Amino acid sequence: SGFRKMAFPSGKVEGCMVQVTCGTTTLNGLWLDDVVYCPRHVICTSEDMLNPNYEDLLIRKSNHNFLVQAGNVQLRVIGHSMQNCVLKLKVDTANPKTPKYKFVRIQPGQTFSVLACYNGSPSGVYQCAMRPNFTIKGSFLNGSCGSVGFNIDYDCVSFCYMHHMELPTGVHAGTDLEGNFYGPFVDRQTAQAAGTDTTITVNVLAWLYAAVINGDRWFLNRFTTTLNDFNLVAMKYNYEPLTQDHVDILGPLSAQTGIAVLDMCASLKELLQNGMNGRTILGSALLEDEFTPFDVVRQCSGVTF
Amino acid sequence: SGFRKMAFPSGKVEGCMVQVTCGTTTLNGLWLDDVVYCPRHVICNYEDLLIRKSNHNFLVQAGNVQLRVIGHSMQNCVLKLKVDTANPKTPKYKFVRIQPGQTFSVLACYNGSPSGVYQCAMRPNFTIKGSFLNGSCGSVGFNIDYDCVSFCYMHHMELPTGVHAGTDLEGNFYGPFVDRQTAQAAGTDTTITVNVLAWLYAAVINGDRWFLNRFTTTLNDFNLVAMKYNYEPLTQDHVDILGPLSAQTGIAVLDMCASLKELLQNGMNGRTILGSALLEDEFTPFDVVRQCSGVTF
Ligand SMILES: O=C(Cc1cccc(Cl)c1)Nc1cncc2ncccc12
Ligand SMILES: [Cl-]
Repeated sequence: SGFRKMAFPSGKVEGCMVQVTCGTTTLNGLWLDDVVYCPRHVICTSEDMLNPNYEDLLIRKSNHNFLVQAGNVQLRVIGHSMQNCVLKLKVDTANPKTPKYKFVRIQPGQTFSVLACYNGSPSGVYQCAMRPNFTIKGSFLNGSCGSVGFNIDYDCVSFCYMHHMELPTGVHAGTDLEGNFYGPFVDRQTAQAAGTDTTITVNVLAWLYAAVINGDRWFLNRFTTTLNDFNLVAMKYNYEPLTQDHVDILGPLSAQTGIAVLDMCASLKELLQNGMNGRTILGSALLEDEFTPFDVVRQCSGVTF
Repeated sequence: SGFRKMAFPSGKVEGCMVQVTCGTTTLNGLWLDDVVYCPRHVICNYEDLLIRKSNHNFLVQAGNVQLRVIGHSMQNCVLKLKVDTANPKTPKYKFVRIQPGQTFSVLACYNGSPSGVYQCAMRPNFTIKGSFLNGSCGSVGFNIDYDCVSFCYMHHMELPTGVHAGTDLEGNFYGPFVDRQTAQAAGTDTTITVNVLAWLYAAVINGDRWFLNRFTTTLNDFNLVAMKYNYEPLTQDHVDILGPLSAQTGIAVLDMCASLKELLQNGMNGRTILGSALLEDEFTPFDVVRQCSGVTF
């Protein structure tokens, strides 16, 4: 029993964290085999950030301008190349601690663990989700750029995020490990603002099924709804539209608890209308949207209480 | 910016997790040097049950390697299995006993394999609100101070309300619990006042000031009010401990106590603090300072 926001064990990722220095800028890099991946803005000054021409800044650099430090050991840079918004530093030593890994690009609503690092040293691990507006609500201070997001289903680490910047509202933006930004963001100090955020409906539904599995049913009702009527109501509370894919994805949790997806939708509609009335669901007074259907199946027991 | 429930990086602890099997029971063990520590209920008068076991009855597995048990002894509610191989991944460590209100990271394991890491606090009623399933026994709680791992908790059991109970690494239970199937219940819990205050300072640091007011209270008047909402008493030590956060924000501890009093008697009025509609008590003053400064390990 119990339901916590749980992160993946961070060991396989800790053994890949390095410090990258270029001039006066110091940030984090990910050392996999003989390559160190880091945000390309490490080559910029704060002045450059308004309208940087990365190709022009990079051509002026030599391998010995990039200082890479793995623990107390200096790695020698033997090559460099840019791929989208990520700099790839070829080093003379392969990381002996390189785990089995893949680079995966995630979709909004997907969750992942973040290993927050400063000066190539890990300080903490937390769980978070890619918001529908392509930002993440993280906990990052200056020097955290280059920190990575990942999942470790089975023994393979799936890297899905690298931290690049903080937006004026305090939310965070970054790229996949191929350097493509999530959202319409640029690694430029331009007027950039996160779009209006919405609640991840399929995740709230999954968390309501997790509550039923852990023994709580106070929020259920005798009503059902059509998918269209549910979406007309949900959009009014800034909830993401629920698609037939989401309904299909919630199938296993529906069969385990005996509550049809559109019946759980009717209960969600009622929660939005009435609030919680001094009650909590899984120790929370708000409807939680940072647990996917896959996370619920992984954390909860297979026997409904 | 940002304020998340953050756990310590778990790598140094992952390299110590092993699987311990005795008869039909399989649970987790902590392998430090040539000793494997695990709940003594794996042998299930524990000395009478233990005397009947031989070294070869305990099957210990570290990854895909079988460790040979060469000795065994009991210390309170923990079994210590002497093995023939020292763990090459043993980190710098200490066994520390924590106090209620203190927080720690839990590396949840099943079959000697780590599956997740989360942060939690020792409740005033000595239980923890964790997330564990069958097979999680032997999972450990820890803090990291510089490069040294301080092991503070080993999981033993789940109580009827879904909360968890366990021991320090010397086998002494936290709380009035015993390791056996009997009628045991967690006592009435209370809110960790010094932690709620620390989290209110974290909100001010992150730009949330709607709850601040011009008022201040005495420590005695604050405790008379707090006792009525099942909040732990606030001591002069707690006030002293909150000193650094008070100096950083410019809000005196008794000034923040007056804001907490208004929140208890009036609620949040449809508002949130750090994305929460409840007053959060699982961040210590040290956790707030560490996360709002970036200390590394
Ligand atoms: O935002 C930046 C650097 C930057 C500036 C302009 C554009 C780009 Cl792509 C990157 N660094 C930070 C990251 N996360 C969190 C922070 N918190 C405070 C200060 C700085 C932080
Ligand atoms: Cl995805």
